[PDB]
Amino acid sequence: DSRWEFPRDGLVLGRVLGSGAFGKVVEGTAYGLSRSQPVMKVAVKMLKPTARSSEKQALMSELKIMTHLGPHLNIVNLLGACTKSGPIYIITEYCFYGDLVNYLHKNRDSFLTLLDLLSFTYQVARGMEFLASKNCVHRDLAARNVLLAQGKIVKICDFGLARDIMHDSNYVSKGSTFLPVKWMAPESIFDNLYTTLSDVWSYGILLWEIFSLGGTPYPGMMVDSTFYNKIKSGYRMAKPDHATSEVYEIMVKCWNSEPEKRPSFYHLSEIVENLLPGQ
Ligand SMILES: Cc1ccc(NC(=O)c2ccc(CN3CCN(C)CC3)cc2)cc1Nc1nccc(-c2cccnc2)n1
Repeated sequence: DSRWEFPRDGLVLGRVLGSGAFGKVVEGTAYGLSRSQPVMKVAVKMLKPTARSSEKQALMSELKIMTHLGPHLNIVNLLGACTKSGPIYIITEYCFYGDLVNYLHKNRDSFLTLLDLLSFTYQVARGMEFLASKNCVHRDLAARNVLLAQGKIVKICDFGLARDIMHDSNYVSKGSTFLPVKWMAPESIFDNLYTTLSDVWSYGILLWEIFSLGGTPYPGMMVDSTFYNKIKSGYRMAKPDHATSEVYEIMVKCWNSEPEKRPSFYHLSEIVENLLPGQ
């Protein structure tokens, strides 16, 4: 679709927001991208000189997925792309608060309120519901892949090539790659099965991050055969400090050993809605 093409001369590139071995996301300003706001801040994803054909394909593939998914309030939204006479650029909206983990850390003292945490929980479920409805499996759902926009609107994202998986402790080496094992369903780690149901397990881990104000899952527990054995044995985390007992129950239901026993994202949205004063 060429409806998304944006002239390169209308895009000003700024500071780096995220970077990996082969890709990066940078801050930007787009002129004429919008009739309403002719001077608009944006985020731009692009390859680095170090990248090869395999990565170029991946970026193009990512853009296709993005063009194909429709827009949703809770997914970072595509605004345009630069695909001619140059390296590909994917342009999205800019999220004022940045990633959720850093935001939560910055706000421990203010704690931002518990209702805010519940809203985040509700919004993520709605975004995931949207992705699931499109038969799209995320595979890396975590607070580090949740952005927060103005008005405290969560925006689910996937850094992808823009994440240094090799130097990030959250990702563990496996079969010539690194995986966020502490966030993955057992059937994913051990049986290479990825489904909307395995995303639900990650969502549970995400809720633990939210209600620990950005703590590390399985704190002090390194990833090894013992950790793997504990997970397979049905071991689950304790309740984080700021979680209520209903929020903890939700996490536990997301961590069921049997994927079919996990609630749907649509169901999760309704259960969380029942915890909110607002109807
Ligand atoms: C600029 C850009 C380009 C592409 C994307 N793409 C995605 O966020 C994304 C989300 C979901 C999918 C779906 N996909 C399904 C298949 N599985 C395996 C992967 C996920 C794909 C891409 C985001 C962005 N935006 C982005 N990315 C990282 C950080 C920021 C950012 C950072 C700070 C402040 N404001 C914005 N902004």
